[PDB]
Amino acid sequence: GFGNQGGFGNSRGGGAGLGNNQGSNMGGGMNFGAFSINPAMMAAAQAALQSSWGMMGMLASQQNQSGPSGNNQNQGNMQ
Amino acid sequence: GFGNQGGFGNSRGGGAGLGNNQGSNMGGGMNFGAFSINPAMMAAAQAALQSSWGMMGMLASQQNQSGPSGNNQNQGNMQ
Amino acid sequence: GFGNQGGFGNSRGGGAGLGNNQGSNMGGGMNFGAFSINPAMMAAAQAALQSSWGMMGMLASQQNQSGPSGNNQNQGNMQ
Amino acid sequence: GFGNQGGFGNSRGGGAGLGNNQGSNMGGGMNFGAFSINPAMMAAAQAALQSSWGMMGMLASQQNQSGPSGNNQNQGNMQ
Repeated sequence: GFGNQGGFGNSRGGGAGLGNNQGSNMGGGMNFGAFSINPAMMAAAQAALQSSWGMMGMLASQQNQSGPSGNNQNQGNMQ
Repeated sequence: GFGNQGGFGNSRGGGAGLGNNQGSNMGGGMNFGAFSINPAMMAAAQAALQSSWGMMGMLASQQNQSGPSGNNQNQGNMQ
Repeated sequence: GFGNQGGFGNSRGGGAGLGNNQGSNMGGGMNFGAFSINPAMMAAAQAALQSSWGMMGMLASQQNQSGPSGNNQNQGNMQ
Repeated sequence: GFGNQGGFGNSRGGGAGLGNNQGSNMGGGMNFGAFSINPAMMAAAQAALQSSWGMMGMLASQQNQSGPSGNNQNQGNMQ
């Protein structure tokens, strides 16, 4: 058949199984100064910046796309 | 058949199984100064910047794309 | 068949199995000064900057792409 | 068949199996001074900067690409 026949046996830990997320904290965070230009930051990445990715089985035909994001201008602006 | 026939046997640890994430912390964080230009940061990476990637089985035909992001300008701007 | 027939036998450790992530910490973090230009940082990398990548089985046909990101300018800007 | 028939036998260690990541710490971090230009840092690397890469089986046809990132200028900018 198609899909999954494998169980996940008994457990005792907090946050156990698939894709669980427990006590994330971003700190100072993210900070972009005036007139900074940053396109395509993690566009179509898989497990990036403090992240977790696990799989058991079949992964056929993955194309995740992010189109053009260049060509941006700040011209003659004041303060 | 197609997919997964392999179980995940009994466990005792916190945060066990597939892709779990426990106590991430970004610290100072991310900081971009005024007029800094940084395109395609981790565009289409796989497991980058403090990240975890595990797989058991078949991975056929993966093309994750991020299009053009160059050609950006800051011209004659003041303060 | 297609995919995975191999189980993950019983365990006792915290954070065991596939792609788990436990106690990451970014410290000072990331810091870009004024007028610094840095395109394609870890564009289409696989396991880069304190990262973990494990696989058991078949990996056929992987092309993860990140398009042009050059040609950026800061001209005559003040403060 | 296609994929994986090999199990991962019973274990006792914390953080055992595939691609697990435990107690990473970036320290001082990363620090770019004003008017520093650094394109293609770890563009399409495999296991770079304190990283771990393990595989058991078949790896056929891997082309991960990162396009042009040169030609950047800082001209006549003040402070």
